[PDB]
Amino acid sequence: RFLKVKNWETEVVLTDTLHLKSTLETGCTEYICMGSIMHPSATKDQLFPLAKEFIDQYYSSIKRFGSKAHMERLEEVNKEIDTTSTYQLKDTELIYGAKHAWRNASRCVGRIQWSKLQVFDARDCTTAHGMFNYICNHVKYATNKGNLRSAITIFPQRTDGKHDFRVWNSQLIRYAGYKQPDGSTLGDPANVQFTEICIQQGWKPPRGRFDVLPLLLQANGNDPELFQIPPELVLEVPIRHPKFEWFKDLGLKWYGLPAVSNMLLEIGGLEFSACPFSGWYMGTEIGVRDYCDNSRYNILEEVAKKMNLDMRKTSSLWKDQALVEINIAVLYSFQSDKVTIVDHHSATESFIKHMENEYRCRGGCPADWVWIVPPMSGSITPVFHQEMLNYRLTPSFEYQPDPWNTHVW
Amino acid sequence: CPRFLKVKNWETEVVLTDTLHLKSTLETGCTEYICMGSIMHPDVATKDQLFPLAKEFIDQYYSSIKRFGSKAHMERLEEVNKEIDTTSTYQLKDTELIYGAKHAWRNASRCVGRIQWSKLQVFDARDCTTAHGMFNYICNHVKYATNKGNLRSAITIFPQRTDGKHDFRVWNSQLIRYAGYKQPDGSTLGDPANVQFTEICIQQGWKPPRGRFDVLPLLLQANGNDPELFQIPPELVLEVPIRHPKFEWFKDLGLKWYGLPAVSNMLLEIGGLEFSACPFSGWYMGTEIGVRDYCDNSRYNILEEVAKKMNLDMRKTSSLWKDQALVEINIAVLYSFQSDKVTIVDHHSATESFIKHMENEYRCRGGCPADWVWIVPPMSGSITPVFHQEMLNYRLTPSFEYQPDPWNTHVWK
Ligand code: HEM
Ligand code: HEM
Ligand SMILES: Cc1cc(N)nc(CCc2cc(CC[C@@H]3CCCN3C)cc(F)c2F)c1
Ligand SMILES: Cc1cc(N)nc(CCc2cc(CC[C@@H]3CCCN3C)cc(F)c2F)c1
Ligand SMILES: C[C@H](O)[C@H](O)[C@H]1CNc2nc(N)[nH]c(=O)c2N1
Ligand SMILES: C[C@H](O)[C@H](O)[C@H]1CNc2nc(N)[nH]c(=O)c2N1
Ligand SMILES: [Zn+2]
Repeated sequence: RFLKVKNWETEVVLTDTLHLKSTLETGCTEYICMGSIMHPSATKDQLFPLAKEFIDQYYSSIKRFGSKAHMERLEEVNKEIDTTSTYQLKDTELIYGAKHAWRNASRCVGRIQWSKLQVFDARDCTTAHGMFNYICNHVKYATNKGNLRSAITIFPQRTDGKHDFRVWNSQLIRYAGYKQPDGSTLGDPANVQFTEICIQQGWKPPRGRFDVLPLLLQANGNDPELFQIPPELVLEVPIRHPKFEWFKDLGLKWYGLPAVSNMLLEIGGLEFSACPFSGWYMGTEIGVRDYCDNSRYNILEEVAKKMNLDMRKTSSLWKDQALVEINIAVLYSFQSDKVTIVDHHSATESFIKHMENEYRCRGGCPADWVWIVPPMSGSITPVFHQEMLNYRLTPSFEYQPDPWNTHVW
Repeated sequence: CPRFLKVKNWETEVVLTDTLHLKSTLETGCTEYICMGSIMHPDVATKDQLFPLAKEFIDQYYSSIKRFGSKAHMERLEEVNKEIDTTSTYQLKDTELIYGAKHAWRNASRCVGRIQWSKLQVFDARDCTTAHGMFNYICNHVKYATNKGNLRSAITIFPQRTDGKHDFRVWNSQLIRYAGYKQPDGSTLGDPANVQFTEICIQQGWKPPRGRFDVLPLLLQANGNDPELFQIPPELVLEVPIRHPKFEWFKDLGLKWYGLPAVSNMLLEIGGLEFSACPFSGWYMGTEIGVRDYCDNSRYNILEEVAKKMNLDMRKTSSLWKDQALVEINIAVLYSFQSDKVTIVDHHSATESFIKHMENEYRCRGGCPADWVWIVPPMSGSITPVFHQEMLNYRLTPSFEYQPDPWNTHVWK
């Protein structure tokens, strides 16, 4: 049936028909909603219908459904799965599928950009050195001297599960984290464990507060290998405040390129377990989560110190004051260094415009409210007031298990 | 459905195990293929529908008092069954009414204040017959709950629905709200959210002061009759002028708010009985006023004026002038309430209390249904502990439910 979503601020009512096309589960039932669970719970016979559905929507997207080219592709794909237990996507299908996995990512507020995506085909890669070369070209292309460009690099698909290509880093660029003897943590505490895998594999840690981690790349199921991204390819921004001149003395920096490297791209039943993709940051990703999560850099006390705020009672909102100033600094710093960044007001507004577009031309837009609403100032952004329907469309980005939990050395 | 469901807290790594969801009774709106968790809203019971609903409730009540299967339990079941047989309804005992109201709060997945659920004063108003009598009961509620600023949570329960043509309803959505007036030029005076109800009040005879913070009259419907207007005695309406501890100019904005949040449009369901008039009240979390009431665009919408008095760059959104003003508005609200010794809770203490409450409920009860979309405060979400807490949402009974607006269904006499 048709379903209606309403924006309680504007009273706009959009009508969703696109959800009728889903078949993957969401995790919910009629009796329990799992909307805030972060991760709720092939063969030749599983593969062809998935392939058929994907080929069908591709040829339907270029408005040649049931065409001769369409019909031959179906048989081409049928014979190929038959004789080989898998198949290979055409270039056009690879690009279509990657853009549409982004389009369908319900947790991404940046999707108004979905059709501007540079797709790098790396399916001829065979070694970790080749992966490193492909990844360096990606980073260079996407960074573009601060004029960031969305990109994805796609390595060979899964075959038997024993020859997987994996980027073991969860993101291409991250800072190391170190367990200090006295119990505290230097660097990024989220990466203490991965840093120790790199140390244990031979990485010489500078043991600073913002050490860019090496790449750890696994090709064709082999043991992973370490590589250092050339530093001139790693663009970084010293964080300073437009009014508080003491802010630069905090010694804070961050990298310009957000690039998720641990997800699985599924297209037509094929699984690409190494598909690093990147865009540009929304300021709150750095200013709220990375810097102010209690389990991340956790800088709120320090900033509130220099601001000389009353920190004895929570109801002074000293944390909320320091939070806003930290996020002002991040936006100001990136903009002053001409590095692409978007504030959560502009991003959410664009996302509302995007939803409007997708409802008109596509009949819906899957969206996960829990993730779309920014982690600060929620209700002064328009998405807070926007009812959203969440559902799973394919091609898609999915989570997969960490490689250090399954790999036999 | 699986017997054990696990939720995780991603900041602390604490994993909790839920079995209470097996007792889920109503529908969420979600399916296996679509989640409706951000949808705001996703003729009486017959004898056959009523029997199992009542037994379910009575069994639960007698379990809670460690008398399950007792002689009193079997006798109460038999008496209730006979009453439904001969009268097609039944009456709750005072103990059962109190238990059911506290558990509807305890079950309210959208409420972050539930650590308090067992301290709820219940006023049995099932003997009320007229709107005047409703007015008396509501005044006593307001006075009791306000307590000169040392607020006490309370509920007043009017007679249950019979055939649906004799409903008791409070037409007000909340007991205390400010009027809103649409102007000929399209601007709005007062609270724009309340323009429709205000128009109804004026139509029913209310003389409007046409100010910015005019307390609305009560519009009260007894036994399905036409509703009648009453003015709450102003000495019973505690209000707080908003000032800022640092910014001397903040009081010059002329802002104030009422002290008592009292929801009066919900339906209380106990044992299949429907209490269509059950006003309940607690105390405010500051963000309800400082973020939503004051800074929602379609509400009082003061961010602009505060930012100007703060002399902020309002040309670029990336200056975060909105965020900066929003914080100071919420600082003023908490400061003004604490200075006047009116109970209020900030969003940091409320969410910490809720996490502790949720853990205890998981321990002692096997779960705690919670609606993350509502539990996370509307500002500074991720620096509160609920942001990082996975929650399962499901509908237990007794429950508070939404119901149609009474002007949309009432048959005028
Ligand atoms: C171009 C600018 C982009 C912006 C501003 C943006 C913004 C965001 C933000 C703020 C999140 C939440 C991330 C978190 O809290 O961990 C997110 C999630 C996500 N984004 Fe985008 N993004 C962009 C580009 C892209 C691209 C190019 C892709 C894929 C080709 C993508 C796919 C995703 C996915 C799959 C998620 C969910 C990841 C997860 O569930 O962990 N995004 N995005
Ligand atoms: C005693 C202190 C209390 C606090 C701090 C508190 C806090 C809150 C807050 C912040 C909300 C969200 C309101 C909104 O965003 O519109 C809420 C909702 C709710 N509360 Fe509580 N509350 C309290 C007492 C109560 C009581 C006494 C009851 C019932 C006996 C109750 C039942 C509910 C219900 C049913 C909702 C959902 C309302 C809806 O869906 O519109 N609360 N509470
Ligand atoms: C393409 C794109 C654009 C954009 N603007 N942002 C992103 C996300 C970037 C990102 C994510 C994470 C993981 C956060 C984990 C995952 C689940 C819980 N959370 C703690 C770590 C990072 F270092 C990072 F940069 C991607
Ligand atoms: C017992 C209790 C304690 C507490 N702390 N808060 C509350 C809520 C109080 C409350 C609710 C509403 C409804 C807001 C509507 C409903 C959905 C959309 N929203 C615009 C308006 C109010 F004026 C009000 F005071 C109740
Ligand atoms: C428990 C909850 O699902 C978890 O904290 C989510 C909440 N919303 C989020 N939203 C975004 N964008 N990113 C996140 O990591 C999270 N974390
Ligand atoms: C669309 C969305 O569901 C709606 O704006 C909700 C979001 N969460 C909320 N949370 C609370 N506490 N109160 C609300 O009114 C809302 N509104
Ligand atoms: Zn759901």
